[PDB]
Amino acid sequence: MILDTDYITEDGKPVIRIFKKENGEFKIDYDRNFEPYIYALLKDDSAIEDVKKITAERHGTTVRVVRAEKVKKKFLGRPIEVWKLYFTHPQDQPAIRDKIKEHPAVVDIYEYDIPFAKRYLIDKGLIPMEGDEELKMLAFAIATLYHEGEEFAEGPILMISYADEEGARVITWKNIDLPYVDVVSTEKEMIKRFLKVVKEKDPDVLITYNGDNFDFAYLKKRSEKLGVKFILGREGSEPKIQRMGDRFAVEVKGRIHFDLYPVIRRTINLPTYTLEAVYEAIFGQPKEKVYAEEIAQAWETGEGLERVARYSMEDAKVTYELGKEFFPMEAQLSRLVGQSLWDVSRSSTGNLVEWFLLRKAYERNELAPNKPDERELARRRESYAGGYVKEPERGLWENIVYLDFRSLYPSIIITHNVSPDTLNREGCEEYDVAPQVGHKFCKDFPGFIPSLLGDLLEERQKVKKKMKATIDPIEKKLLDYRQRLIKILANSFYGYYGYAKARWYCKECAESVTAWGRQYIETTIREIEEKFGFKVLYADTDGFFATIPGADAETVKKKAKEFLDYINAKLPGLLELEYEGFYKRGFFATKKKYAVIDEEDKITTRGLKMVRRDWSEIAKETQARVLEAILKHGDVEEAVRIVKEVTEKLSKYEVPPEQLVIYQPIPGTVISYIVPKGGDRAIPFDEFDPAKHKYDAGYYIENQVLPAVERILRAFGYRKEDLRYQKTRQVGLGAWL
DNA sequence: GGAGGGCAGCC
DNA sequence: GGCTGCCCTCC
Repeated sequence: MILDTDYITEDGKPVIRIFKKENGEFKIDYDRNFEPYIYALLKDDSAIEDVKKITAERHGTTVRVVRAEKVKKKFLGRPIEVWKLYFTHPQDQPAIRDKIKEHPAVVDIYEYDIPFAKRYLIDKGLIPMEGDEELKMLAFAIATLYHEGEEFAEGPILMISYADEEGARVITWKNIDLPYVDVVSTEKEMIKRFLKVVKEKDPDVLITYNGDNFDFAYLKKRSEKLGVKFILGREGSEPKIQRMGDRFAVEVKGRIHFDLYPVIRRTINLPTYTLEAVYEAIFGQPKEKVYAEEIAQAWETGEGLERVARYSMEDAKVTYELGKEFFPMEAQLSRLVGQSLWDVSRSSTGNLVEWFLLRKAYERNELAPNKPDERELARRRESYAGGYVKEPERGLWENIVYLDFRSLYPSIIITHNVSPDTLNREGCEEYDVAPQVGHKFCKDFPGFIPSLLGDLLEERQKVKKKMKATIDPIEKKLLDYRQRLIKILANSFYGYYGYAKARWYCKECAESVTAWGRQYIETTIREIEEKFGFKVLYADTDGFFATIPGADAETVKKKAKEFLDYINAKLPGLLELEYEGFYKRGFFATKKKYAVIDEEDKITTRGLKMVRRDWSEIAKETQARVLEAILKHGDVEEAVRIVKEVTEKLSKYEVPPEQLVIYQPIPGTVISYIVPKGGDRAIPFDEFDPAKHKYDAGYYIENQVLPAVERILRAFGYRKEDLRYQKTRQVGLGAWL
């Protein structure tokens, strides 16, 4: 199985190294015959003799063009004859490409910025992470001595922990009577001991949590300070540090440095990305955090070191567990895109699509367009119109169905052949015209991107069907990941079209997809209203909520199924409307803000409860009470009385202070405070005394309860003044009113 | 009074 | 370092 590729230079010549793992043994294959190249479009074939003599200089030695050969490729569907220019070394390309481009007879140059090792995988048709080879993995973590105003790695590494199938162990230079702790004499000996473990275990994968920007950098500075050659690589090399924009990334030659931090950052959405929060969300099990202060205090006092060593052990243990959970998915992503797991795990959506397209382009003899220059990039900053959002019909509705399109944007791209190579093509026999924007797309030949997108959707169906027949639960999980990743990649094509740095960028394509989307959703709405008598309550981008005001629950379901059969017979190509769900009740307050409930009493809220900007228990409790009264009881006037009851109790100081605590996640803990009657007046709840102090009733009414509930009750016509404690009316003659 | 945070839609 | 639409808050 192919792990990764790179190149070394031997006597000025590039040598590709292919790192492989076959039959449980590590192998390095060498290729000294891969020639780097660039394409050049000339306005005259006679000019090739002038461009062959173009020279540049790379570190004293003269850079020259080895040889040139005329090649026929496709560029934007149309055939193109371009000159394939060969070079001795890949580093010759950045040195000479500008001199070649500036030549008068050169119209343009192409594929001049593609990394040599990645160009090799594509050109040779090699796919990394292919096969059933089982990789040996090892996770590791470090604990350090931290002091507030000191430089990076000024304090020593206190402990180094590691974990695999054999379990988790901790290496330290202090006596700890724990079964999993290995004691050495010094920090220098601890680092040397860690190196021996990695060498003896010889793992194919090194798993870290933020090892790209902390662990490796800390180990490097300490090994330099102590005089230890940090040889982690399979060929005796030290970890190589690279720049990824504003941050860093670390390679370990011969192995795969799998940093879980950038992976989990993309895959899962969490409020915080501490190792503790991540583990608790993925495995549902708690993990205690031991802060830098506690670690430093324990090491200096020499007391409480059991707790520190256990935290160190758990760090390696959970990092191995998480690595075991995310690596197989990243392995399938690597195999799908066709690039190393190291790169795919650190790449964003735009880069993943681009690498996929670059490989496909080579397979189809398609000349790839260049990345945009600074001038062209500034031309691509202009935006376009997106999805359709209907202003909701206010009020409480009963028996609601949600209908939506299955893969609307990929379906549009395939159905209408939306692509830069089909856009306004001359001599069209058949074309589809995008509404509003008016862009014409030829249908005579399959467009490059729609063709690939169709193959992806077809391949996904072939893997969904293979899942049903696979008994092996490990293989079924692997197929599940491949299937999921194909859907993710397919849904990235639309965004890629409007991505200014994309090689295959096409604003006309991007806005045509959204224009067609707006047409299909609006056409479907007027169709269900005029021909089936439905009321469309709300709609957002590719779906809508509809109902028949005075109809039975079974009647609305029947009519919805009949409508689905009707419009699906009219829809072109891959476009298809789906049932999605039925809801007993629902209210649509404003665009992006609504709430519905199914027949099982499950409530779904969007744009309302989601607002987690410092909310007291009293505001959360009454919002839930309001939501329940409206959706489960269907009683809007009861929800009003609840708010009036709560504001009256708050104004008369009858609400206990425990229900007034506000939680704010900020050194890195949740602060619990209360607002008093005396705007920077807030105090921690621990110091609040009901016998000595009074809370701000006005604040909890006007800034807590009312804002949270008004956003819901505004849909029914209630203002903020319709919910406060209006107080008893002045009855009798004594009042004189 | 703008700018922009943070959300919904991308089952 | 995939797209836009929109309600609401801070400045």
